[PDB]
Amino acid sequence: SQQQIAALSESLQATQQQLQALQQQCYELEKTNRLLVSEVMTLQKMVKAQ
Amino acid sequence: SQQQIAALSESLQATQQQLQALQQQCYELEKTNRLLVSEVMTLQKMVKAQ
Amino acid sequence: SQQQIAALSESLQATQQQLQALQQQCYELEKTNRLLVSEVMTLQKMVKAQ
Repeated sequence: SQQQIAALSESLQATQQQLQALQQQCYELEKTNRLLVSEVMTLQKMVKAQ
Repeated sequence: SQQQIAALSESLQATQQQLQALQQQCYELEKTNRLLVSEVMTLQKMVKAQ
Repeated sequence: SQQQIAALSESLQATQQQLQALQQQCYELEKTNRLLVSEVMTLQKMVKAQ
């Protein structure tokens, strides 16, 4: 029926929006991981200087 | 009709559950990264202050 | 209608495929995280012994 189709269509829409937000979280994680690489390397350099 | 819609509804319920697990996984990585950033910045300060 | 049903089925399958992609991305982000955790632990020891 139309009511069943709309309910599934809305539930799928809610899921698809949650997945786009997760995709963004992943990108942000990739970013933080890179910044940490950099700060860890900085720390490594400084420990090595003494 | 209904039984196809039911099938898809049930399939979506599975995808939505996997999606919750992934959200939780990313939350745990975000937490870890907060801890690492805090640590690394403190340790940098410590080494510099020697 | 059957066309609405087929359209939802395709949409669901697309969402599921993307979710799988994200899952595998998250597996790589976890591995990187693990590396960083190890490296930071190592530095933490050293700095404490400085």
